[PDB]
Amino acid sequence: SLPDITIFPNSSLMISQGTFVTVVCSYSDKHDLYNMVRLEKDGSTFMEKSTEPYKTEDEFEIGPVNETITGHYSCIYSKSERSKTLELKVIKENVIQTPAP
Repeated sequence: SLPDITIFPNSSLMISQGTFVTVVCSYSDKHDLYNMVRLEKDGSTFMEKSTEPYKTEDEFEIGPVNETITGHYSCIYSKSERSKTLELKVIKENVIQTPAP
């Protein structure tokens, strides 16, 4: 294998303007009991859908992203339980070349 690196805290992500973000909600022990899943953003429902019948993960994709996507997110499963919260900040930064002296 290869070595790995993990950094803490890792609940606040920087996201490039224009990219597509993938959110993977998961409820591996109890998925069978819930028929709806929603992505909550800043206290409101951002997206919602029926739970997947064939696996315990549910994906939401958002893009091309802009500054309206900046915010706090959590997955909520319902028939009601929430995940931890993650923060996203969408930024537009250019590739910058520093000249040699």
